[PDB]
Amino acid sequence: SKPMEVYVSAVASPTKFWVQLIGPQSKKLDSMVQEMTSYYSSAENRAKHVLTAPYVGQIVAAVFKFDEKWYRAEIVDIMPNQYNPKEQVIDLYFVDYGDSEYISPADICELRTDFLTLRFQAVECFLANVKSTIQTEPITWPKSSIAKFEELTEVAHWRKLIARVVTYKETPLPGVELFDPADNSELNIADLMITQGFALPL
Repeated sequence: SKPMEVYVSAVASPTKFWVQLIGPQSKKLDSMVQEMTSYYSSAENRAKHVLTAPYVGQIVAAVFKFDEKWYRAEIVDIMPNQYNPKEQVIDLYFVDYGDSEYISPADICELRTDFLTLRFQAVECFLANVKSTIQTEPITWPKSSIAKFEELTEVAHWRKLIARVVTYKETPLPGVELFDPADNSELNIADLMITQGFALPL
């Protein structure tokens, strides 16, 4: 299996997380985020792309106020605002990173068409050859297993990892093996989790 340099950009669980491919793609992403952030920081530019008639599935531009950057995002739900009956709350999937956020429609614009050019950068994966420690079910990962995995991947802190795709599950979802080339271990991330009791094999 060919080693692939990736970042883990977002995590739900060891069996649901997102990677970005390192290379020409990651540099293009960085450039797009800057251009979209410059462009939509202008009230006059936003005025050209007023969000009207939003629908589930629409690809939009949205600012994440806490980092003040503008992102490509997919509307996955349109929900009531419990405090404010004037606005909805929009559930947005951030297509280049993999996190989802609840976002006010005030922070959303229609996406300028040319910003659609770049392939959506976040690739959803599961960690191959592991399962939850908890065998009573419906089961999910213990929060401590999720935190271990976030720590091992150093999610969203630009830690390069070496990925190999080794299986698939129901297009197919890729199951990957992850290795940290900067740690001092020959074990991959699945093995570290199993040997330390945060996951079980099979």
